[PDB]
Amino acid sequence: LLYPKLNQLSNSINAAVAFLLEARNLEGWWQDFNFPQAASIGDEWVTAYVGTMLATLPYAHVHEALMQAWELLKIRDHRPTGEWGYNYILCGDADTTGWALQLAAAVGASDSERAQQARAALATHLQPNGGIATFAEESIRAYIKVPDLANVSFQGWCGAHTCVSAAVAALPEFRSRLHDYLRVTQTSQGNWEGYWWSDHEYTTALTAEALAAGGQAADQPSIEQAVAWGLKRLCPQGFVATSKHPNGSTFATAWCLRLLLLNTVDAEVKAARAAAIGWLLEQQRPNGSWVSSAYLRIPYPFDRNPNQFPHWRYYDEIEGDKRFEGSIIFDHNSIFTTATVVNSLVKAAPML
Ligand SMILES: CC(C)=CCC/C(C)=C/CC/C(C)=C/Cc1cc(C(=O)O)cc(O)c1O
Ligand SMILES: [Cl-]
Ligand SMILES: [Cl-]
Ligand SMILES: [Cl-]
Ligand code: NA
Ligand code: NA
Repeated sequence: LLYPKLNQLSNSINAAVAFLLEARNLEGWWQDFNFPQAASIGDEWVTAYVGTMLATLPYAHVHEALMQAWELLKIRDHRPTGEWGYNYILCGDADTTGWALQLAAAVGASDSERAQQARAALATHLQPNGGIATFAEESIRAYIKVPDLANVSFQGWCGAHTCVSAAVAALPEFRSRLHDYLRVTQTSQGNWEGYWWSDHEYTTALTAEALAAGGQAADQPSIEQAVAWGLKRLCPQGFVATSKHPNGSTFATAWCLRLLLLNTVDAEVKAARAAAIGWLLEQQRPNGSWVSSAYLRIPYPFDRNPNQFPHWRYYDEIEGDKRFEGSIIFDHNSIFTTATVVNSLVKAAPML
């Protein structure tokens, strides 16, 4: 054990926590992502996710920040369903609501009236195939005011999503109901593929974690195949290479590192985690952030199969007329990515 590397993990985590606490807005929200001149900037979703990521820290001042985040989420009580959404002006969605319920658990509020109401609302998003859909059709059509989408199918946006199903399965009340859907959606290579995310490491880590938390021996082969996939994804240099980041995605690497925590016996897995930690420590910026790489994609509303859509472009790189559909946006504040990385390092440190 190299005590310098453990001490650098302390210093790295601390610098990231400082960045994240200072990055909150006037009311105290974490904000990230932007749909310019339209849905604008995420707050409820980003705050629920960042708060959940930070729940792994033992620090009293971090717990205080999470208690404040929950108070802010409870003030967002304007939707008749009790759900949360991307930000104030969006309708409710199952993904935001699921992350908000994970944050509620971290602050002892799983049994609160609001949490009970929001969990009940999640049940409306369950699909006949046993997964969770992000949106109710009536709610998201009401929000969207784009003429050429008026009479189009929303069955893509309102279908079962593996990414959101995996996140909701982190909630004990839903884990058993979503089990079979998560099992049957695993690919032949051992990974899962998500709807709103480019990086399969996110959906794969969350799904394997939900199967692990259920404790069923029947699920351990699936978990092990996912870990084997993660080991393949991680380069010897310590990063997951992507088309966009061929020398390593900080977001994909952090999620892969979380996936690899699910096997604590295999020496190759242990060495891969050590490599990923070293690379992440080297990539940290002086302000304690990591480079933004949380790539959120917007399929057409009618598209059930975004992993079969070869036309993705980065919204911020498109010249001239552009639309959100078929484009990828990112966490311009680096809050989403940094929270992800810092969580992965806190969880992985003790397994060095
Ligand atoms: C927490 C979740 C589920 C994140 C996934 C991304 C997501 C769907 C954000 C919600 C905001 C939204 C509808 C962005 C797309 C859009 C907006 C408009 C508009 O605001 O006018 C128009 C579009 O055509 C469009 O695709
Ligand atoms: Cl209550
Ligand atoms: Cl790169
Ligand atoms: Cl797909
Ligand atoms: Na309440
Ligand atoms: Na509409």
